[PDB]
Amino acid sequence: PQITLWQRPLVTIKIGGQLKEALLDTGADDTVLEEMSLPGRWKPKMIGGIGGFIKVRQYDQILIEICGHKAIGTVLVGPTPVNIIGRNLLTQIGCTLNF
Amino acid sequence: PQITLWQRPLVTIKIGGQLKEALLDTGADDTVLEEMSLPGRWKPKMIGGIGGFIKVRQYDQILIEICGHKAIGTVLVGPTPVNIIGRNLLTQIGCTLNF
Ligand SMILES: CC[C@H](C)[C@H](NC(=O)[C@H](OCc1ccccc1)[C@H](O)[C@@H](O)[C@@H](OCc1ccccc1)C(=O)N[C@H](C(=O)NC)[C@@H](C)CC)C(=O)NC
Repeated sequence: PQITLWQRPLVTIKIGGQLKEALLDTGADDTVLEEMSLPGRWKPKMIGGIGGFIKVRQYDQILIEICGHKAIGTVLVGPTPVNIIGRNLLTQIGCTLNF
Repeated sequence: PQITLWQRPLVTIKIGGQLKEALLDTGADDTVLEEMSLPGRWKPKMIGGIGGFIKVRQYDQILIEICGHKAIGTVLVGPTPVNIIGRNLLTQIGCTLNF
């Protein structure tokens, strides 16, 4: 589809059998979701944005469905105020910026 | 043009007669640039991101050229890690997300 930017580009995602709302973020290198449980082993990681850094847990090879499109990649979980779909996953669904 | 996201969507912008590099960020409501000198009076604003909030100076009706497209709008200046072109200006140049 074609998403305009008059409003925040929020979409529905499916992860771990759960439905959630997330922001398509071209400014994010990584994908980070609010605190939740995921299977497998995780590694600690510090990610920084506007405001500073936060500590998150890194899970690899996680399957996520974005607007019906399946994608696989690293998903970080932590105290983020909003679920963010970053470039590592946006590329897998063929997302591009156009103007 | 069409910009893929395998790399950060960095573009060249022109403001105050100077060239700078900035990130096309669909996850940002506002446009924030690194510390610099702009004309006129400014108003205060607090903006929040991943690691918390930062204080910035708000300037209105600022001329900024993005990839050759001229836009005139609100620009924030503060301790941001990178120059960010947010939705307020992305809509002015007709930018959309597609997949
Ligand atoms: C998952 C974050 C990721 C690890 C990080 N990227 C960023 O922080 C991006 O910023 C560019 C950036 C790029 C590189 C280093 C630092 C900063 C991002 O798109 C922000 O812009 C945007 O974050 C999503 C968000 C939306 C609403 C509320 C809170 C957060 C955000 O903070 N939006 C604010 C917002 O819209 N708040 C409502 C806005 C005012 C900031 C200009 C990164 O890639 N680090 C290397």
